[PDB]
Amino acid sequence: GHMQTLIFFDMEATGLPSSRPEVTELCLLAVHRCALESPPTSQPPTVPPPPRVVDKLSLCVAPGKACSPAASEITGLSTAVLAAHGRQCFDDNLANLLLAFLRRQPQPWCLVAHNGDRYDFPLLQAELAMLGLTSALDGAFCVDSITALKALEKSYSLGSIYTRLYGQSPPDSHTAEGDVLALLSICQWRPQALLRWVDAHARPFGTIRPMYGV
Amino acid sequence: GHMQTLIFFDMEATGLPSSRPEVTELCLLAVHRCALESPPTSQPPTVPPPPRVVDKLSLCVAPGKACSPAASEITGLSTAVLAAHGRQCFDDNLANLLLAFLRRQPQPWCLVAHNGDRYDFPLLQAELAMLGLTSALDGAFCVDSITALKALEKSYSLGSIYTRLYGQSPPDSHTAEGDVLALLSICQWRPQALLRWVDAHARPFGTIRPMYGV
Ligand SMILES: O=C(O)c1ccc(CN(Cc2cccc(Cl)c2Cl)C(=O)c2cc(F)cc(F)c2)cn1
Ligand SMILES: O=C(O)c1ccc(CN(Cc2cccc(Cl)c2Cl)C(=O)c2cc(F)cc(F)c2)cn1
Ligand SMILES: [Mg+2]
Ligand SMILES: [Mg+2]
Repeated sequence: GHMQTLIFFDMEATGLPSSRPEVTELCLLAVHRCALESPPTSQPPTVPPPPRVVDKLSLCVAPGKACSPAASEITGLSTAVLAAHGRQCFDDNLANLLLAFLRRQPQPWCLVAHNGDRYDFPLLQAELAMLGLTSALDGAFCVDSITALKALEKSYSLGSIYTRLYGQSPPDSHTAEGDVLALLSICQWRPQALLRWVDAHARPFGTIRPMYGV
Repeated sequence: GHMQTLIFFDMEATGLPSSRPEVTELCLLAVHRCALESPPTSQPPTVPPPPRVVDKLSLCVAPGKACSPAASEITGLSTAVLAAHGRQCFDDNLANLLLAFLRRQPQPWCLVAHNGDRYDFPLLQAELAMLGLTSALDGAFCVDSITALKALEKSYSLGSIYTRLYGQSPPDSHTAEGDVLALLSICQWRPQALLRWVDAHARPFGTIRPMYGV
């Protein structure tokens, strides 16, 4: 069936996959398909505005180890600073919060993340597995927006794509939320085509293996 | 004791208090006291940037009745449009989501809302009461930012204050999240003074009577 909600998704972590990383930040931006299929008329901006009606969750997370120097430089986060801000680890309460947020969205749900198959999807699955919650998102679907945007269309970095589409760099905000918002803008460029591709290629989230095990 | 998290808070509703309104949108922006007491140095913008580390939740809610014409004009929401986007009502799952979000923040917690004593605080209490969750936020504190900003310092509308402080209008975004972000900016103008006032005047949320009953 047709996806009813696209949940644009990006996470920050302590390092790249080969480091056995942990989540430091996540952003979920849930957009109803109607915002892409049937956007309201206006009486012509370079970049489409976000829909008026969206659900957004952006959370920082205390990892169980230090971020690498390279990770801190690109994400703007460090374990020490997260601790100063009283952040809690990836725990049961966080999993419940994520599920409660997702349950506010009409199903089927599709997570959309840029290079999601390499980064966000396996890391989320690994974090859930460490809590013993291996099937918590079996009901979700997912797509990788790099796969989608390649098929619809070079560098396929988010910034490269955005610049090619809108003739300007995206906002200067090196955060999970900034990345989600820029991805949404890209997905609104040709929204009906994007949505058709997602509906045709959405994959069950349960097919995503965890990045790592115990 | 000193408040550890300030949660900037704004809601939209179907109408003004005298209409027996229901929530249509909410935004909670949780900021650790350290972001106000001990902001990092930089090597001088007109408006302070938001802290790198924040938690944000912005949700739309299906009310059980129509929004008034006046409400729709100022909020940009209507019950019909919320329904088209598949929004769910203010229910147990929403209350649990709010509590799970708040539980990620170090206590004591203080909600900060502009004219909160008139709008946001009694309406939140009314919504919780309708679910039979009358004590769910007894552990929280709250302050009304109009009271705070008057004491620290004319029109005390958010826009009027922002313009007086920063010499320019706030961003054009008539949303709960836009209002929270502008309130945060105002609170960052003299952050140590603001935080001292909040610590001295925070009130238990349980002292807030619901806007209305059954
Ligand atoms: O195009 C994208 O959206 C994108 C690009 C890269 C990353 C990887 N990064 C950032 C990062 C880049 C460079 C060097 C370091 Cl050291 C890092 Cl740490 C993570 O934060 C990241 C890592 C993961 F393994 C799982 C994950 F979800 C997130 C995430 N997304
Ligand atoms: O300064 C502020 O932040 C502010 C100012 C006004 C309102 C009231 N409004 C907006 C509104 C303004 C004008 C006319 C209509 Cl008809 C409306 Cl409907 C609500 O949305 C509102 C109503 C409530 F009763 C409880 C609440 F939480 C929210 C909220 N906040
Ligand atoms: Mg990413
Ligand atoms: Mg308000």
